[PDB]
Amino acid sequence: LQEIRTSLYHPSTPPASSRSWSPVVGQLVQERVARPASLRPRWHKPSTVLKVLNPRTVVILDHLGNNRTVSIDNLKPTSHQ
DNA sequence: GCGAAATTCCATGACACTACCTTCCCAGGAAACAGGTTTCACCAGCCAGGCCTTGAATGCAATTGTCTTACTAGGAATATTTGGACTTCCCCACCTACCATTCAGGTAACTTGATACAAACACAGCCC
Repeated sequence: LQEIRTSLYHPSTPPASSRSWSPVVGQLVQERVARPASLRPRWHKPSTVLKVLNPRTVVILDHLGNNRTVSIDNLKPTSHQ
């Protein structure tokens, strides 16, 4: 049974598309506003990546003084650095 | 030909009707409250003696309950006559919804002010 468990199907990683982007420690990033009210900013003010944990999970330093460990499906690259 | 600069490219994401709802956090303070201690004074519990009120027994008087009759008025049916509630249609003024502006009130604070309560000695009213 221990050799049954180690022969299981592993999923496939999709090919990385052309307009991907990678976080850089020091790059300016903007989180998404949590529950965006009507006629309000979708995004907060810029923030600087403290630490990168994997290429999908990044610790940013929010305007509140917050070490809010967000995903990279949250963030956007800060335009025109 | 390299580099700098001017330009075209293309992958992508967000717009689609939106707020509540739940549970935990935070928070400051405060709300008293629930908890508890402390002490003094008072109100409640105790018991009995005297008297007054209630209960009962009663006799009787008129009050009340029943019976009977002549009758008055109530009700119903009528025609009609009359008095109106609501449906109808339309327009205007009034209430509202809104923002900006400002004023007033509530909280809050520091002070002030004034009255009520607590105490003491005496007075008056009513009762035994």
